[PDB]
Amino acid sequence: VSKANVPKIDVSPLFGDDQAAKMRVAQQIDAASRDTGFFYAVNHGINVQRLSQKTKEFHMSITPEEKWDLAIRAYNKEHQDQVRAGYYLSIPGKKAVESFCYLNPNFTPDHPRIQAKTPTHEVNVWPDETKHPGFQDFAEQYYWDVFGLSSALLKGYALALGKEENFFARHFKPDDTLASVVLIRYPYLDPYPEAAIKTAADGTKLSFEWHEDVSLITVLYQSNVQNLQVETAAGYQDIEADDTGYLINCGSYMAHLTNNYYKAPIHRVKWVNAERQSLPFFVNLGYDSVIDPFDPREPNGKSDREPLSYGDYLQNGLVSLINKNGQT
Ligand SMILES: CC(C)[C@@H](OC(=O)[C@H](CS)NC(=O)CCC[C@H](N)C(=O)O)C(=O)O
Ligand SMILES: [Fe+2]
Repeated sequence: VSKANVPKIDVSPLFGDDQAAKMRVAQQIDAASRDTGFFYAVNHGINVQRLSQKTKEFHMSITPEEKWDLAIRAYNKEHQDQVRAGYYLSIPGKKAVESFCYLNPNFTPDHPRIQAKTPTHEVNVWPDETKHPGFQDFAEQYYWDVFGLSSALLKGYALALGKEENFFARHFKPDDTLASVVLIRYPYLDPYPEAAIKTAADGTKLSFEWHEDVSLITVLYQSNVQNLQVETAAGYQDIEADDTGYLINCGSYMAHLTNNYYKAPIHRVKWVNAERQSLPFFVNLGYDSVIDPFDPREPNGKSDREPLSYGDYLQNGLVSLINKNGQT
């Protein structure tokens, strides 16, 4: 299997005020988005070793009792409000992966969207503080650290498409973003049950099948164990691991807005028998955010696609992904 072209881009100028330097970064983002659709953001400023250590401390100490008590509705019928946020249990002998998802920390009981019971907005659930000291505070601060990197990346994507730097970022706000963090644990298992291993049409053993992301962009930290593959014209190629950077790609909302100039790359997760972490941040806008679709390949920039509100896109996208590739 050939290695996919995944450039490392120094995104540090996107946090500053050197406009020329920002345009040179935007060009790199444009090139990577038009090629394989993936790049590693380096010089991003986030302490990813600490993220990995705090996540490991949580995954390895949470107990079965706590998992039921934090479980989403798919695993625990008592928790009807938990569609997105909470614990996603493994099923020994059948399903290896397990994870913990949380949303905007500003979705509190008094938030207007929580009061209106608007779909896709939920109040986060957390384990007991005495059992996981400092975890909630760490995780909430991580959300804001990765939100800040994502705002900087969105300035780069906007400039890359010929827009002003706040084109996307003006719709990505702390008070209403639907962005989520998922702390995924992929375990080492001896024996590794065959029921938890899927097989692609090309014979590749997988943990998660081909898909496009449900996001504007996806900002991912993963352990140093190679696992992702991206479909290109030359076939599926391996994305090398880099546990010092963030792997960035576009989701189908970006493909919609750009009339597929920046496609949402199709990718999948190979089966690897290794204890590792996959920690995505899905950059989602607000429920009512609507960006008018355009086409940077057309002289007048017009598109034959209709505006789609982010909330509608997200609710239906998450359900469709579960229908296609299974409840995680
Ligand atoms: C490919 C990486 C990102 C990861 O997959 C994933 O995270 C997969 C495919 S992108 N994503 C999802 O299942 C969507 C989770 C959405 C989250 N519950 C939310 O409510 O916002 C993996 O399996 O390692
Ligand atoms: Fe994905």
